[PDB]
Amino acid sequence: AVVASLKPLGFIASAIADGVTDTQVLLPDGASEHDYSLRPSDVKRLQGADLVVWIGPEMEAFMEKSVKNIPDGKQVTIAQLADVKPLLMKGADYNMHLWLSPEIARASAVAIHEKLVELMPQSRAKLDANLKDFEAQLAATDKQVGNELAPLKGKGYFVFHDAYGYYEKHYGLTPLGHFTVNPEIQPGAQRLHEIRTQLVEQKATCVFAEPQFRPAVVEAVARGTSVRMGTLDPLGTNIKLGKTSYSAFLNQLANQYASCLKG
Repeated sequence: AVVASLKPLGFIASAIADGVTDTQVLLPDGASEHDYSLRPSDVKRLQGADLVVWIGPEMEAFMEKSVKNIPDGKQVTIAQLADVKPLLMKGADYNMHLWLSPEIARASAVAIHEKLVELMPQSRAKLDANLKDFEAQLAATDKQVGNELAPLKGKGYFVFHDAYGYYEKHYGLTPLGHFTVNPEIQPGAQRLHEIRTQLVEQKATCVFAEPQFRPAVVEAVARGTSVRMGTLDPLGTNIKLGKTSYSAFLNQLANQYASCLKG
C-alpha cells in the first residue's frame, strides 16, 4: 500500500495509485497535524508500506522517528523535493502547509508516480495514465477555483491557525491574519484583543473556525459584531480517498472560504 501521513497527501496518492494499490492515511479524521503520535499499528503500516508519502520533519514531527529505517526509493519527502524547495514560504523557518499548494501537489504526484513505476514496473501502463488524469483534473480545478475565489480578493477575514498561506497566496486571497500558528497554544489574550478591535472597527468580513478545534474562542471576539462566521477544513476530513479526491479538496476549501465571503 501507499501510506500517506495526512489525508490530503492520501488524496494525491489515491489518484496516482488508483487501481494499483490502495492508499492509507495515518493521521485519523479529526486529529490535527500538530498533536498526533503513531499507534503501534500505524508503525506496522509504515514498515510494510510499498511507498511512504509525507512532507518532512519540520511538519509531521511524529514520524521522523519511524521514517529513518525506510530507504529513499520507498519514500517521498515533499519538503525536500527538487521543484518544491524553491517555493517554500516563511512563517510569520518555513511554513509547511504545502498540501494546499497546487503547484506543490503537482510536484508530489510526479514524484510519487516516479517511485511507483520503479517499485511496480509491471503497472507503468496504468500509473502513467492515472497521472495524466490527475494533472488534467488538477489543472481544470485550478481554473474553476481561481474564478470562484477571484471576487474575494480584498475581502479580509481571520483564520484559526496558519495553514492556508500557500493556497491563499496562489489564489490571491487577503487574510487579515490568524488566531494561532500552533493551535495547541490558546492563544489569548492580547491576541484576542487585537482581533476584537479589528472586527468591531468594521474591517473584517468573515472569521473562520476549524472542525478539529473548538470554535468556542472564535464565537466571542465576533458576537455582537457584523462579522459573518464560517469554517475551513485543511485536512478535508470528510472527503473519501479516490481519484477525484484531491481536486474535490480544493473545491471544497474554495467553497468554504467563498460561502462566507461572497457579497
